[PDB]
Amino acid sequence: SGFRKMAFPSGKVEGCMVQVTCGTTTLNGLWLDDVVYCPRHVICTSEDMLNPNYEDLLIRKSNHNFLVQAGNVQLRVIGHSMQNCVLKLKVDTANPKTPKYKFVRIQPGQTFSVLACYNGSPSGVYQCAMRPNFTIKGSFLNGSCGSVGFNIDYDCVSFCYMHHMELPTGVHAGTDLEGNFYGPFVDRQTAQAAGTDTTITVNVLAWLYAAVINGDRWFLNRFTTTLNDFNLVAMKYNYEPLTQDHVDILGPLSAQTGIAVLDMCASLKELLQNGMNGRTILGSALLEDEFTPFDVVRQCS
Amino acid sequence: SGFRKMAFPSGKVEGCMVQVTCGTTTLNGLWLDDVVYCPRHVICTSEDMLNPNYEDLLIRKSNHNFLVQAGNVQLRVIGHSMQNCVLKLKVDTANPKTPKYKFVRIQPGQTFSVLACYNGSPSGVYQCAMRPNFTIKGSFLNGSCGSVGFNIDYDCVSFCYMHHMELPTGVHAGTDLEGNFYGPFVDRQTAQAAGTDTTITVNVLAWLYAAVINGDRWFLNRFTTTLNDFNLVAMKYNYEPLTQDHVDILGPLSAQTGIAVLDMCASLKELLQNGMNGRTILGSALLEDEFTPFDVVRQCS
Ligand SMILES: C[C@H](O)C(=O)Nc1cc(Cl)cc(Cl)c1
Ligand SMILES: C[C@H](O)C(=O)Nc1cc(Cl)cc(Cl)c1
Ligand code: NA
Ligand code: NA
Repeated sequence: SGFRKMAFPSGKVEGCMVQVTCGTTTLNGLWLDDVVYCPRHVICTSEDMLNPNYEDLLIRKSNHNFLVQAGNVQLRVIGHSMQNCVLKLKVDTANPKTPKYKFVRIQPGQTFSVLACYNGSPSGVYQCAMRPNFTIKGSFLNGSCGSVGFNIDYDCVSFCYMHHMELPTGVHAGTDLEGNFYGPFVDRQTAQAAGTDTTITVNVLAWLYAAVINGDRWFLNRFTTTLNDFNLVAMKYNYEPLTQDHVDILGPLSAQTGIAVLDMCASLKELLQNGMNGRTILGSALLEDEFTPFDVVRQCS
Repeated sequence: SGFRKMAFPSGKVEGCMVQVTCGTTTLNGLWLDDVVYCPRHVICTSEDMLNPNYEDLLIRKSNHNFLVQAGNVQLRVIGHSMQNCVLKLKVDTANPKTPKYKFVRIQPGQTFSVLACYNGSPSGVYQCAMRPNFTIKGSFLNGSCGSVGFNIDYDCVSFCYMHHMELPTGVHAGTDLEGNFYGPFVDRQTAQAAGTDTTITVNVLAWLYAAVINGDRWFLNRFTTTLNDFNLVAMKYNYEPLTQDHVDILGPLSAQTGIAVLDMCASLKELLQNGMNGRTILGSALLEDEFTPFDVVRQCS
C-alpha cells in the first residue's frame, strides 16, 4: 500500500554525468558512448546572452577550449558540433558505463525523473511532469544546467529533457536531447514568459483511480457526464481539455476499478465544485496532476 | 529556485541489491562485501509466521537452502547467522561494487531515501521520514521486503532502514541494518497497529523557511513568542514539542532569512490556529513535515 511521488533509480544516469567547462562557465554534460552532450550556452558570456550568435561564438573555439572532467579524469575533446541548442563534444574515450539508451521527445503531461547535478556530480533525484505550458516545476540552483530528465522502462534509459534555464516565475525550461526546446523558449536572455499553466486533467483522473485502488471511495457519486459537458466545466477551473485519447488511455484503470471514465469525470467535477471538506486523497489536500495513467499502473497493485 | 521532495542518487545502493529465496519465499537482500543482509522472516512459511521460533527454524536450515541471485549470477552461500531480526548470509563472492558505507540508526523526524526493489531489481526511489510513531509512509507492494533506506553523507552511504512489514493502516515498519526494529513491532503475523502519530514541528518550521527562501512570505507577521507559549500550542494541535536543541538546529536557516526561530514559531502558531485561508505554501495546502533542516539547507545551496 501507500502512494508516493517515485523517481526511477538514477544509477544508470549517474554513470554518465560529467563536468564541462568553457572559459569561466561550468555546467553538466551527459557522456554517452564517445559524445558529451551539454547546453550550447556554455560558450556564452553574460553579455552574449542578450543576442548570442552561437555559430559565431563556436567557430572561434578549438577542441582544447572545452575541459571535460569525468570524476577525476580529464577527457580529451577531439571534435565538436552544435545540434539545435545542445553542444556535442566528441571525446577520446567511450563511456564504459553507457547504459542501453535512446532519446525521446515527450508530450505535455508526461512525467520523468530529474537527476540534479552540480559540477558533474549528482545531487538528488526527483519526479517531474512536463506542464501544458511546456515548463517544468523543478528544483535547480545555479550550476545545474545540463542536468537531465529520463525514464527507465525495462533496462533502457530514455532521455527526454536537459535543463537550460529558469524563467522569472521560478519554473524551468529545457530541451530534448536533440537540442530542441520544449515550448516557445529560446536560449537567450529575452522577455519570455511561460503561458498560463493548466492542470493535467488526465493525470488527476489517473490519480483518482489510484485512490480507489488503495481503497478510498468517498469522492465518487451517482452521477455521470458527457465528455463535452465535463470539458466545459473543467476549463472553468483551468483544467486541460480531456480528449478521447485520454479516455482511451484510462480504460485499463477503469476496468480494474469498475468505474467508467465519465463516471470518474463526474466525481472530479464534484470535487472541483465542493473541494475536499477536510478530507484528503492519498494524503494530499489538493488534486494531484503529476502521476500519469502509466505511472499509476506501475506503482499500484 | 524550486523545492521538491528529493532523494539521494541511488546508484551506489542499486549495485548492492540481490534476490534471496528460501523455499517459496523470495525477497530482497543487501550485498556488501561477502555478506548478504535480508529480513530473517525469509525462512518462514505462512504458518511459521503465526508464531515463529527463528532460532529453531534457522537450525533446521543450511547454506544450500538459500538461493541468492545477483542479477543473472548465482551467489553461493557459505554460511548463515542471525543478528536480531536480520539474517546474515555469508557468500563466496565479495561484491565488487561495495560502496563505502556505515550502518546507522536514525531518530524519529529524520529523513532518508528508500530504494524500492522487487526480486532483487530496484524499481523506484523516494524520500521518507521516520514518523514519531516509528512507522514510515512508504509505497511498497508484495515482494518489497528487504528494500533499504539510506542517506549519503559525502562519499559514504549510511544505511538506516530495512523494510519488513506493512501495517493495517497502510504504513510501514522495519529495522535498522543491525536488525533492531523501529517501534514496538515484531516480525510475526499477529495483531499489530501503528500508534497515534504527531507532526514533526522542527521539520514544519524548516519547510516554512524553505518557503521564505523561495519567495513565499505571506504567513510572516510582526509577532514573536516563547518556547513555552508555543509548545502549549504545539501540544493542542498534536505537534511534537519544540526543544532548545531544535531552535539551535534551525540556526543556519534563521540567519539566511533573518527570521528568528521564535519569530517563525509565531507564524506557525497563527497557521495552526486560523488555517491557511485558501492560500498554499510551496504548492501545498497542508503543512509538510518530512523535510529536515538539513534537507532544506542542502537543497537550497
Ligand atoms: C528567463 C530568461 O530569459 C533567461 O533565463 N534566459 C537565459 C537562458 C539561458 Cl538558455 C541561459 C541563461 Cl544564463 C539565461
Ligand atoms: C501487521 C501484521 O502483524 C504483519 O504484517 N505481520 C508480518 C510481519 C512480517 Cl516481518 C512478515 C509478514 Cl509476511 C507478516
Ligand atoms: Na561526474
Ligand atoms: Na512573526
